[PDB]
Amino acid sequence: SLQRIVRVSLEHPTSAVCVAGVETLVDIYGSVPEGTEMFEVYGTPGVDIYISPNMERGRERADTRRWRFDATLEIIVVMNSPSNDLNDSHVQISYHSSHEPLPLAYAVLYLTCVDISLDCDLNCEGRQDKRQWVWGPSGYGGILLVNCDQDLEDMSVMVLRTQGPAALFDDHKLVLHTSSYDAKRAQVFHICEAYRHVLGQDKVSYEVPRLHGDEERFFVEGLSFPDAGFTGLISFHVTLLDDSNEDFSASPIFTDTVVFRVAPWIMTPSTLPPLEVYVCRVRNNTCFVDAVAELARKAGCKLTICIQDEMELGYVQAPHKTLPVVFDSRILGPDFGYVTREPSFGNLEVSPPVVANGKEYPLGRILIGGNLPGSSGRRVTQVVRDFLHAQKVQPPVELFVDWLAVGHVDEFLSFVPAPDGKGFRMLLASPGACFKLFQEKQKCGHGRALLFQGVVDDEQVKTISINQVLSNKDLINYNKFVQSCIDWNREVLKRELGLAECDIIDIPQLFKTERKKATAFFPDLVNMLVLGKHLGIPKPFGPIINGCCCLEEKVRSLLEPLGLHCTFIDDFTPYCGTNVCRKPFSFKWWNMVP
Amino acid sequence: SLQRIVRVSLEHPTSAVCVAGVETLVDIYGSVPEGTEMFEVYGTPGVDIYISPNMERGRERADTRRWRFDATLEIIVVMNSPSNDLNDSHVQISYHSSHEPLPLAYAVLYLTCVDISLDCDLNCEGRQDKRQWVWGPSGYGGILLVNCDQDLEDMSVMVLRTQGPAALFDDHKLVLHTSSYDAKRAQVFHICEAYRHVLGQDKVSYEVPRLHGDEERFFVEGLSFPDAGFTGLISFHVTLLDDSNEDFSASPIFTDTVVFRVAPWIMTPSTLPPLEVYVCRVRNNTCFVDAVAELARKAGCKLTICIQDEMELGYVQAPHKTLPVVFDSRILGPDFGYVTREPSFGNLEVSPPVVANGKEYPLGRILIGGNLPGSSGRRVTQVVRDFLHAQKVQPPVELFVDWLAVGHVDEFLSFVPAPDGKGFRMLLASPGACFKLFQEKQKCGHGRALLFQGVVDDEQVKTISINQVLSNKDLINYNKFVQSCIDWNREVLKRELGLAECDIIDIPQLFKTERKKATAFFPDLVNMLVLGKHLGIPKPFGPIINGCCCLEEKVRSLLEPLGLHCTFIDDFTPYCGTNVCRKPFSFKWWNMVP
Repeated sequence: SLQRIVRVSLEHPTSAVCVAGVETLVDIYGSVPEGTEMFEVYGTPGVDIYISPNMERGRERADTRRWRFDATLEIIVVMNSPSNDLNDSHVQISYHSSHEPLPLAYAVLYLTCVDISLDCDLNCEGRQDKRQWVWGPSGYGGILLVNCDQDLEDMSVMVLRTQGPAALFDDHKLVLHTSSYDAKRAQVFHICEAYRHVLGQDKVSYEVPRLHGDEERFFVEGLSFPDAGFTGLISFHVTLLDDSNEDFSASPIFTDTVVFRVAPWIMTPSTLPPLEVYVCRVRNNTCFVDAVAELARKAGCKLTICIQDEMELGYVQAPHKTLPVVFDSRILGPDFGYVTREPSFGNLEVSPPVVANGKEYPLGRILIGGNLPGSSGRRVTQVVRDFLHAQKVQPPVELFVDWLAVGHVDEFLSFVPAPDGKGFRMLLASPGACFKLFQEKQKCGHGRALLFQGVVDDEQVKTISINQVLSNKDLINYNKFVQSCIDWNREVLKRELGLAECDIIDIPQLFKTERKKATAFFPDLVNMLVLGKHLGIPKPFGPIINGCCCLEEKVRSLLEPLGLHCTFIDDFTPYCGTNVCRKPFSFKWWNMVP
Repeated sequence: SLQRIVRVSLEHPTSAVCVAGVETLVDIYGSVPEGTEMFEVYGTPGVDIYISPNMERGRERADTRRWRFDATLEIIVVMNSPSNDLNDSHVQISYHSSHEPLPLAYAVLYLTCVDISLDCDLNCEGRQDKRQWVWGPSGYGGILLVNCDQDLEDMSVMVLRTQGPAALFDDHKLVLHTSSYDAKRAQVFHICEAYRHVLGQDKVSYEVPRLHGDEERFFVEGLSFPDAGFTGLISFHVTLLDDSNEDFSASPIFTDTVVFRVAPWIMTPSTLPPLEVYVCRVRNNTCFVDAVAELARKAGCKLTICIQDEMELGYVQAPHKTLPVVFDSRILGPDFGYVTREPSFGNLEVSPPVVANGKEYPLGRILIGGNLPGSSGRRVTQVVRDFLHAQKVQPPVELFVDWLAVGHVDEFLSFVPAPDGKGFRMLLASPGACFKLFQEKQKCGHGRALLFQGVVDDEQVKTISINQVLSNKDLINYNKFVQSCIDWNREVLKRELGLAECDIIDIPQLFKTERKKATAFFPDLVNMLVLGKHLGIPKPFGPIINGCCCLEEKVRSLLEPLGLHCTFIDDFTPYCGTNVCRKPFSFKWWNMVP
């Protein structure tokens, strides 16, 4: 870089304000004396004086010798140290002729150095520039955590450094201002019950008292997540204004900016480590809550309370803290946030970190269960997907779920830790894996094995044999249909998540029809609970061969090789929902480069 | 890239639809015969059959020999040519054992190839990819021209290519769909009084009749420019849906997309060639309209009509046509468009093509006359700047105009053609250039020269001499103030427009005070009309030395060297506005890479 032109007169002295480190360039207002041929420049000790050709970029110290007068030359004055008193430094230019021993004329410029800096804390990824927000491993910006759609220890502090003569500000004003747009989505408090609401919704500008010496503290709070019309960027400026020309108008001296970005909302994948599990109270299903308790104690801690698929759990994060957030449509509350968008799929849908089509998704991708084109009803896209695309960090992919009676993505999809490959496996429900399994068992002579023999060990509940299933032509054809439905999604996922067949495990799962749409013929295996290396799998109640549920043995043969532990939980045995909280990524969202 | 999984059965044949060029991959539903060791694949002539390892990327033709059975292998079937009739082609897989001479079992898949393509016209900059919108010299997208905030020859045509058996579409449906968001800002007509409004504001989906044979034409019209909440992108999709499983649900086969971008609004710089000039009728100022007519005939054509600064003139452009557009707050109309944003500076403000801070601005930058921080009033930023930033193509810079009574950017700023350097010069009003000039004339003995001697040659209107001006201390100090005001803007422009001093010309201009704010002491020279190499300059009525307005002679000495022709027009002599239309850039906006 920033430069500034201050113009001096031969007739009388000039008075000016230097901002610490900014280059003031000094020109003359009007003409230079008669017969001028040379000039000298001189300054008090703290004033750095340079010359430069106005074409070339370099600078040279000027106070040491006498220069041939060239209009093309530039005088540049900088002051790095604030002034103690007004006009305690000065610059003198003298013009000279070879004939006349003495200066033709003097031009004197008294200066007052003030240091003004508006600042936050960004990051040291590529420390050192402009006031904008740089994504990436070599970028920088301020972060704002949004709490809601003491009061805030999760607040973002803003500091104004003002060093210089006190009296300077009898005459000069410090404005803190923002945009109307930026004001609607953020608010600032000045420290200065004690914290005073200076910049806010109607409030756009604010004269700074300078009630607290050298530095003036502020606390910023972001009120809105990035929406369809909001990029998540908030700028604040400070401006030094000159209001000494009582007859003239007020004029700007200097401006500084700080740019904040609102932290996006990030979904947690069922491959992240678990922290706490939300289970909704069941007077009826004691044993199931016991089993989930045992699982949690197998992995971590588990809280229970009087739905789960009604809301989603994610997090926001800044360098200082990460904050759990809940997306909805009343709360836990302590150490929690809330996001609500009002205009109902709501279910759990996010992938692990992946690489696809050259692009890289370090935080994974959000899987939105779509609604088939040309359909009267809308299922998930209730243009909150607005909000999810606006997050920018987990680009979503649409999936095909219209064929299910319920229509949840987790009904046929699961992501599980893997010790090799890409570190995870994708589990897909597969009627056809079950078909193959039943045929293999049939050819071994176990065609008479009875599904639902554990369920109907004591309460007769319509058992079926492998043979009866395999020869029910209608059931087989319907399951071929839903297998093809799942195939479509499989190929979509394989594309958008750059997955290979070797990364995918087909889980034997049958289906039947409720109102011409898919439901689970036997408990949906893939509707897992994934807590690190421990799995809460709906016990299938499949055919008992040699006193074992061959379905369970299959799932084990598939998953135990990967170090997983399969605990088959009795979800369907007795005639609310399930959800969990997870620790964030090791990866930091601001290091992504969309 | 796209792939698709079609599953076949040993029990009975399978029927499927191939989209032309898409890879169908063929697997078996359930298990493979007993003792299977080998397999062969075969197809009718138009069916290309390949094998691939599911790990590796290559493909190999498969119909020529007998393969060792490996579950890891992939069968891939493609059909590049549409089918004449249903199921007129097929694929047969046979499984084999070394012991048994004959195929253990067959799996047969009858196919119907249909070619479905949704298409527009993008560009041949880097022809050849994905359906998205690529900026740059090696990019592509569809363009939509917005006419308003026969019916349209400036319409964007959309084509659906459907080749294949007619009967196929008794059973299968073609949906044309868009987003609700995209629907609000665009509408489509199907040809198909004759053109039928199929996709529109409430309309999101549309079954395609196929009333017109192989290809179905559509005409798209963009209704909204890119705003704060609109990026200018509009996507349309076609989807082939299978609705033959009357008992099951409908399922997707294939989807295609075409992406349009709304063309931004581009301001025309006063260095572009002129086309037509808008002059508002003046019963009083005959001679001035005569003079502007003479200027236009010096350069081009000029129309006159019964303000100019009330609106702005720009253009939108697509590969087929460019359309003049007028931004407002009734019209010319034929070959014209209109943009209006409702919630008043309105004046003329745009720079020429420039390079700054590494970034490149091929179409120039928009100069927004800002309002000083913390001021009750808003002058230009009435959050239509929303709209101007949203255009994305001419990033705007804020300037300081609060010191003027009127406050127009053109009051002190002008861009003029230059034959060298950067091809243009920036002209700035400069009290100080005038100061220097008056001093030089004073030292030559012409201190008695009378300003306003032409104006007051016959009507005595308070003439001033050079000497009287120079010694009016108050006037000089005020003009030093406004010179510093202009200095600030000069440095801003020099930064944001990467300009050098050698690119700037200071034009001698004095000022006086109207209600503590700047107005022209003598007619504002820099408030030019720039028509190619011809200039309509307010005649200054400056001091007559040797029967010449020394101000005019100065302006000539500055501008004539650059090939310019200065015609001093009598704007202020007798006791509405001015505007012009310009030919677009040679540069094309879609070749910029913001």
